[PDB]
Amino acid sequence: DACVHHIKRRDIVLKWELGEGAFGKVFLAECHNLLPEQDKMLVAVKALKEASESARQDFQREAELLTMLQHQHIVRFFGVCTEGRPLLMVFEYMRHGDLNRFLRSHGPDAKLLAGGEDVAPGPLGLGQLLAVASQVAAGMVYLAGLHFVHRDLATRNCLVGQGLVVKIGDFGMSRDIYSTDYYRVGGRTMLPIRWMPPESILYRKFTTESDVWSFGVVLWEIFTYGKQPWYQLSNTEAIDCITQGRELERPRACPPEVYAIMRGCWQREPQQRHSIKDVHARLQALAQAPPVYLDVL
Ligand SMILES: CC(C)(C)c1cc(NC(=O)CSc2nnnn2-c2ccc(O)cc2)n(-c2ccccc2)n1
Repeated sequence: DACVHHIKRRDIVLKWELGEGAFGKVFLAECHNLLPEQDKMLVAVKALKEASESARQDFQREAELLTMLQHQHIVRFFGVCTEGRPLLMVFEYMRHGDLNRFLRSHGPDAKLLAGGEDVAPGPLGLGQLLAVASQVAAGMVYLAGLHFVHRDLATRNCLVGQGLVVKIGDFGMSRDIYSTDYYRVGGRTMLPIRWMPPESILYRKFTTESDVWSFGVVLWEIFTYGKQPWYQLSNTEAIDCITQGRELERPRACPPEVYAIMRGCWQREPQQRHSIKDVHARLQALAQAPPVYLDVL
C-alpha cells in the first residue's frame, strides 16, 4: 500500500473506452506529469467496478504485484488513483492491443493492406515471429527467476506496442472475446485447458514447469498466427487429447528447430522439460541470427 505509487485524479484525462470486463472498464487517457522527458503521454486506465466486496482487495493485490514485478517484457504499471471514486489503475498503453489480435491481423492471406509504422506488409516473417517469441520467453525467464507462476499464459494475455515490443500481462479471464479459450467448470471457475499440461488438468498442480508447457503452446499460437490450440476439438475432447499424451502438429510457418523447442516444453514428465532460460536462449539466438542462417532453417 505504501510501495504502490499514486497518481492524482486531476493529472488523468479519460479520452474513450478501450475495453470492458466484469472487474473493470479500461479507458485510454492522457496522464500529466508522470515522466520527465514526456510532458504528456497516453495510458490505459482501469476503472474498478466496485460491485463485490472482494474486488477492492484484488485491485490492491494486482497493484502490489505489478509494483513488485517490473521488467522490460512485463506490462508497465505506473500506479493507482485512490483519491475519489472509482478507483483507477494506470498502465502503459500498448497501441497494437493483445498479441493474439495482432497475430491474426498479420496472418497468412494478408496482403499489402496490413503493415506500416512498425510491421511489414502481410504475413509476419520468421524473424518477426522469433522476435515475438523471444520477448515473451524473456518475460517468463523473469517470472521464473522470482518463482512466480503465471497460470494463464497465452497470446491474448500478451500486449504489443510501438516497434513490436511485447510484454506479458494477465487480463483476468473476464473478457468475453476469449470466453471459448476457457472451460467453465460448474459456476464461476474458468480453466484455460487448451494451454494446460496433463498434470494441471489431472492433478490440478500449477508450477514453473506448467508455465513452460504453456509457453510451448504460446510458441505454437505465434507460428499459427493466433490459431486456437486444438481448435478442431471441443473442450472435453481437448482434455482427453492432452491427458492421453497427444501433441499439437508442426505449423506450416514453423521450421523444425523451433518445433524442437516446442517439443522441449511438452515433455510429459515436468522434470524432463527444458527450463525457460534455455528456451529463451535458443529463441534469441534464432531471433538475432543473420539472414543467411535463418533462410536455411
Ligand atoms: C505481470 C503479471 C503477468 C504477473 C500480471 C499482470 C497483471 N495485470 C495486467 O496485465 C493488467 S493490464 C490492464 N488491465 N486493465 N487494463 N489493462 C490494459 C489494457 C490495455 C493496455 O494497452 C494496457 C493495459 N496481473 C494481475 C495480477 C493480479 C490480478 C489481475 C491481474 N499479473
